[PDB]
Amino acid sequence: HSIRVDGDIILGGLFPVHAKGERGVPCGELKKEKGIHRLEAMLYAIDQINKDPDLLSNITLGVRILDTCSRDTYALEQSLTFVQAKISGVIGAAASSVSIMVANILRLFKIPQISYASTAPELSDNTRYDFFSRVVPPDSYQAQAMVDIVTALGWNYVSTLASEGNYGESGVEAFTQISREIGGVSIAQSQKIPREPRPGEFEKIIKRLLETPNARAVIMFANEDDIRRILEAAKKLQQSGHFLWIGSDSWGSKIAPVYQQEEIAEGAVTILPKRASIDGFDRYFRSRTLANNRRNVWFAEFWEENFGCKLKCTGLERIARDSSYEQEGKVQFVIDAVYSMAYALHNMHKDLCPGYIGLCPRMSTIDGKELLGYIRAVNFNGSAGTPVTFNENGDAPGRYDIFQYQITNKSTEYKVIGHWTNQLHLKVEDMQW
Amino acid sequence: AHSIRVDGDIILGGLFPVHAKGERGVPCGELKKEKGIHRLEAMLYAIDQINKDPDLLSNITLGVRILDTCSRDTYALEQSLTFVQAKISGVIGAAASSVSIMVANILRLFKIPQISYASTAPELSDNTRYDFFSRVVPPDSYQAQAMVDIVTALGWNYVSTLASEGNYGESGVEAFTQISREIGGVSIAQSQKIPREPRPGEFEKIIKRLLETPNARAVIMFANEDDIRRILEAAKKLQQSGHFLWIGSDSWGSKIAPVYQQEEIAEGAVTILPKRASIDGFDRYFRSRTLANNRRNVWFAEFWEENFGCKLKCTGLERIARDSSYEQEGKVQFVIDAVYSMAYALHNMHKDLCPGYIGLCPRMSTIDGKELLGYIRAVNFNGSAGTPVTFNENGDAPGRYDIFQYQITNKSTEYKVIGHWTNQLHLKVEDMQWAHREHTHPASE
Ligand SMILES: *[C@@H]1O[C@H](CO)[C@@H](O)[C@H](O)[C@H]1NC(C)=O
Ligand SMILES: *[C@@H]1O[C@H](CO)[C@@H](O)[C@H](O)[C@H]1NC(C)=O
Ligand SMILES: N[C@@H](CCC(=O)O)C(=O)O
Ligand SMILES: N[C@@H](CCC(=O)O)C(=O)O
Repeated sequence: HSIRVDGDIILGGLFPVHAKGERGVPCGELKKEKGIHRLEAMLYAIDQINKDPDLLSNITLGVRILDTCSRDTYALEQSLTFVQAKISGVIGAAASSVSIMVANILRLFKIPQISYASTAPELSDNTRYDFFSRVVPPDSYQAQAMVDIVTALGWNYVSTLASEGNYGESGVEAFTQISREIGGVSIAQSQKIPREPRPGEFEKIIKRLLETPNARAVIMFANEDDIRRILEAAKKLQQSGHFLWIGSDSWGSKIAPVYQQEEIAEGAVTILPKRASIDGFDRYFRSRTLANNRRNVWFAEFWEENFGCKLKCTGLERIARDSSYEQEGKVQFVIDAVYSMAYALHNMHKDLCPGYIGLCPRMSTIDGKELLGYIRAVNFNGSAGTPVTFNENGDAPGRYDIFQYQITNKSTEYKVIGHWTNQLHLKVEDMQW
Repeated sequence: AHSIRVDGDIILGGLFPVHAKGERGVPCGELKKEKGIHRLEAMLYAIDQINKDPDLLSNITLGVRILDTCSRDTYALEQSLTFVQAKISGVIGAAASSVSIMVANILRLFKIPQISYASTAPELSDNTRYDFFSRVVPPDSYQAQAMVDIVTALGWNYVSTLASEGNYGESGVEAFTQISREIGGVSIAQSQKIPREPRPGEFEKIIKRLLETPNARAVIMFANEDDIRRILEAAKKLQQSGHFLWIGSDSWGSKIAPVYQQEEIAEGAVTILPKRASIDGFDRYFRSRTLANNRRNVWFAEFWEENFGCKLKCTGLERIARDSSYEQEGKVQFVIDAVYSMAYALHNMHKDLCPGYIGLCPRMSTIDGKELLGYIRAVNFNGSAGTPVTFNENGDAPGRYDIFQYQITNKSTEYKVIGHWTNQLHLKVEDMQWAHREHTHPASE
């Protein structure tokens, strides 16, 4: 029920391999992009570190990767395997509410944590989450970027849509706070999507948004699956062209919310932290087969869901050839989160074991508080050549790329229309409606 | 010693806010005389009365492991680890909702039933997130509805909301906001939040933010003891007596802590509290407590110094209610009834598992958490005040409240019972008194 890899130093991992189940079910449908891609990015990163002769010489990094199932309660059970009083550090989680609950226990046993996706402003508080760090910026900057985008387009009358939980509510709250302080932004209504929605709830939300027909723009902090079902309801009610979607990093440039629903999502403006597609991971992931990828205990489930068969399956399918494949947006952030942990251990080794290849007797047990100090201090170029750094709160700088979902003929893409680095740089020329 | 250990056949865990949260990061601060000591000592009292009894849990002694939460959920999580390893069969507490929630997260994994005496957050009713949680106090769903009715009855259709950072404050105000949005003509001017770790001058800044809507004089308040005190302190400092019309939740209740030495600024404040009565039995027990006989309570020496204003200066011959002012804390009844609920459930479980034996039989050697929870939800007994104690499917008490108003006659201050809320409002407007306005705020909106 987990991925175990032996090594000198063991790194913990938390990934949403499955979505949350319906009503009273813990785990649901497997996430191909948000789950497998990101999980496999950690294993790839560790493979690359272990291969290297310069970084952590004569030292093998081990793995303990667990499934969160998108639930914070389920992830809490899993996180108990990291503690008993050996896990030196933990990578994850993805969802903020999941990362918050895990951070609560990890700080008691002094285990450093680096997230690749969690953006909730609460997590930057060192009094509550001292052992938490992240390679993504807090939602404070993303909310401000949204207010700037809304201002630039002249949409002074907007509506907010949020998933229940920390990420959704805190994202919208920050947007509401900043818009109240500035002039020309007014909110028509706030809609909240429940954790366990009753049948027909998403259709009611669209109907509620249609109570204010002049509020066409909808700023939304909703999770991957919630956006899809919102767009699904809007498609059924023929609301194509009416709404003007503003999506957060949970939307980003993902394929999951827009698959088979391209027309309804046309013109949607989305935000995602600065990232690039990693070529090395693409070469690795495309060459994965049922035979060579036995480490991944969830890879057989992925195979069935990815190629649309049952182990019907020939067994000799190819990931990029037999099915459409594009690297998940936050794959870079996963790899950089692993390298952040690795460089910190490397810098700790350089001080505890001077001129000693391998782990010296002094570095038999890695001190958590000391390791946290090294993580917050690292400064290196990541998997894309971009610098990776942490501030006093363990945050990355507020740097984003602004996309827009555009169709030319029958080809779909998230085209870069701007970037936000303290100030908005929106290219109005490149936008399409 | 950092905890209260009392040995027995069946050990019951306890979580109490003996100390308040320290300033800016500091885990523990000032000792709570009423919220901490009164309630903690109420559990020890209840257990003494159960152990003495020949009919309830015959030939069986209830043990104790009581811990301090320091009003912090992070601190309480560290303490709650002592309850688990791979024996504690029941937990009483906590007080704060956010504290109870964080403890309930770990307790359900090791299947330990939990009964709270104070925690009122609506989220705790969910048997998906917190199936092993129960409470002898009603959820804030009812209290917020009660507050709406009071506001409707008084004609205050333009209100502001004030909340402490955390589950109790935020979701208490949210419940009030959601009801106001769905039905009625009650409008909300602004929603303010009190920071968990406030900087110097924060409470004066909050009062000044509330003045940014001068028409909204009425303030719905879901804040803890310490926050209410400092809010009223800032209002006195900024000379705002008569202006604000406070609507306080059970965290305000009929408590002395926020109004002590600040009687004038709190005049006219309307407060809510679940139905309760003062128990004479506990008063007789708590008054006769000395430094010599109460060695069980490891925090009693600290309480002594704080209660009489001396240093262990102290004669040693001081007496509770005689040398210092004393009144039983409002939620003492709920602590005792929470302990008795755990006792009656174990009694009812004993009756099915050991139908003949008097005392722990071989089948009662290990207490199953899932089994005990079923008995806790099924108990039906009259409590320490004669009031019936029941639990619904979600493990909640019915929504039954009393409404108070803080009134000053001449040289006497009290919380006068001005009404009650039991599914519907019964408010006596004739018995209400108001403070004189010293400062007026003109509006231009
Ligand atoms: C790696 O470690 C092993 C065992 O400690 C040792 O025998 C070997 O010489 C080391 N390799 C290098 C290149 O130092
Ligand atoms: C109480 O328990 C003890 C020890 O098991 C036993 O000897 C005694 O008889 C019991 N008392 C009664 C009244 O049954
Ligand atoms: N930024 C989101 C995570 C969304 C994702 O996994 O892309 C959160 O903090 O919950
Ligand atoms: N009702 C408050 C507890 C206040 C008290 O202890 O009086 C809460 O749920 O946090």
